[PDB]
Amino acid sequence: MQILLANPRGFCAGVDRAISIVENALAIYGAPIYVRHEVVHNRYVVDSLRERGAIFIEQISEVPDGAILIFSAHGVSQAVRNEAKSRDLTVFDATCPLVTKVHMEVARASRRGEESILIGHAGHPEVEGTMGQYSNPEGGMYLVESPDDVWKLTVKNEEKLSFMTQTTLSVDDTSDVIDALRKRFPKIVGPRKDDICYATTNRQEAVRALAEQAEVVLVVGSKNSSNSNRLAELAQRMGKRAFLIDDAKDIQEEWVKEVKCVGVTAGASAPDILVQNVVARLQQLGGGEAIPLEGREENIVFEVPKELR
Amino acid sequence: MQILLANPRGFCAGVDRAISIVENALAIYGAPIYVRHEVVHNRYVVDSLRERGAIFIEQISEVPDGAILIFSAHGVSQAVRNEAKSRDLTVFDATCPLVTKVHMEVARASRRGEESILIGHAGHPEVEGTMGQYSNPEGGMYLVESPDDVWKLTVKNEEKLSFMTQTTLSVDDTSDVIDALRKRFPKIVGPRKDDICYATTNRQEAVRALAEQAEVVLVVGSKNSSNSNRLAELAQRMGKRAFLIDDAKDIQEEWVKEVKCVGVTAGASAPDILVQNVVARLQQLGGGEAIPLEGREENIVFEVPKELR
Ligand code: F3S
Ligand code: F3S
Repeated sequence: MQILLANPRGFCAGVDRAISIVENALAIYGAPIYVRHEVVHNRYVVDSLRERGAIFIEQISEVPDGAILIFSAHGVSQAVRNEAKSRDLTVFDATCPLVTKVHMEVARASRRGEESILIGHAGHPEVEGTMGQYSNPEGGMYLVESPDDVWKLTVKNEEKLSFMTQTTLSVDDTSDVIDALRKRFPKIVGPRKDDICYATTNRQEAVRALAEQAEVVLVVGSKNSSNSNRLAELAQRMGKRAFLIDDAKDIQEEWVKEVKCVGVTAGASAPDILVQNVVARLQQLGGGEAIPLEGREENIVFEVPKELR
Repeated sequence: MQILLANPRGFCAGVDRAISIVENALAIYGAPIYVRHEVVHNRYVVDSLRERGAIFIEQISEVPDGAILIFSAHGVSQAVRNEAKSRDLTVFDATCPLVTKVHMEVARASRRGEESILIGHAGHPEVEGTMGQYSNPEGGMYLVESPDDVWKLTVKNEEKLSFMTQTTLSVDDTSDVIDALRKRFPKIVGPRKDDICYATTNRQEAVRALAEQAEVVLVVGSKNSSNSNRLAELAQRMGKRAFLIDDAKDIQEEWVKEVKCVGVTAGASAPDILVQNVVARLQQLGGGEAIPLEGREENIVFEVPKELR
């Protein structure tokens, strides 16, 4: 059984920075260090940080004065940001720069009183944070998830409208939504394409190439990871059997029994160590040496704040 | 006399990467190493590298077969790139990712036979490289440097038009040019704002703050450094005497004689040691301890290609 590895895969620049922010805060100031929401959507990472003394909370009000607080890589609303600022707390923002970029544009539109449309999935923390950047009553901030939502959307002034997107969406599906947006609102303004980050675009591209060769595709990632779900979804839609798994232990023998080529990849929040064990498990199940596919090189890095190096 | 230091200033991610690419190539392959155009626009860096075995050329026909060639941070045209590919040469690309991003958009428009307009300064290597990404006779690639250029430009089909910009332009002036573009071509499409990179935006914002306090501003950077010139220009427009200098030796006493507050900054391609020597000279001229102004903390880093680690 041939084992193929997608490339690129795993850690993106934002996740690497976010994790290091928590680790370094712990190393430099010791436990406890409070984090609002899972720093990244990966069970393994969250469990490890918790075992090292990190305390994940849901509301800032749960954090004691004088403590250290970290915002997750997914970003937060202005209300959350302002609340933390007024509190007697030391705050370290692990929001990925690529999300902050979108935030700024939403705040800009809110400032001008012009309506904005966000393409994203309801309930996701990034969507919560991004829409949480808009607060001008005269304008408006709407969420659409599909062409259907666009078809049924109504706004105040279609002449002054702009759109933004979540960073981890399906490249293919988002294209459909944007097409509907421009057909419905010809004067809508946005970026040259969308706000899907380089990591999401690259990983979907890599899984596309993987799926072309593999019968089965294993995606290392947690259930609450948007980008990870998109990778498994892409493989499945290409006609291959795909499984989202947190670790090698989730692998069932029947999944790969008699399979000649199995592909493995990882969402932006899954550590390489997890992939290594997946490979090891597949090997004790008949797999040979893992073969890395050729892929787009990524060279972006986001440094942790100077105070935490 | 008080000495203030702008923040941020100096090295950007693209310059640091480009220099490292040349240094690593020299270490790995030894001298000589050819580089198309000054790797970055800084005399100090270029002189040193040249002494280390790097040979800077403008045309590929200047490079011998079997040699190693590296494209500068500013980027190159598709014509130059293909001429390099056809020739017997080992090629490495130090083009800054933020320039490549613009290239890809120009290439897209070219393939579609749709016209594009570049906002930039004629003759600059980046402009030649970016415009050199367009090669479709049906469409068009036009360069505009000011609103006046816009007011006199005519295109084949303004219904299918887009724009791009040089990465090192004056933020203020570019705004004026874009305002003109949209007024003359209401259907023109572009990025949300422009293609001016984070480093240029940040250094201009930083010099703006510096100039509000300093009577005289010294900008460390070479004469051919586009972004460096923009920094001195901004200060001058604010009514402050500003000088673009390569090193401490260029400082004339009359410039700071009897001046109570002198500010110092540096273009994106100027090494920090140059700034340190400038401060040393100002202290000899009566200046006290250098005081860094508070500023936007930059965290972007671009890694060198794996083949040059
Ligand atoms: S927006 Fe940021 S943290 Fe990762 S998947 Fe994309 S880089
Ligand atoms: S485009 Fe690239 S090399 Fe420096 S000034 Fe801007 S980052």
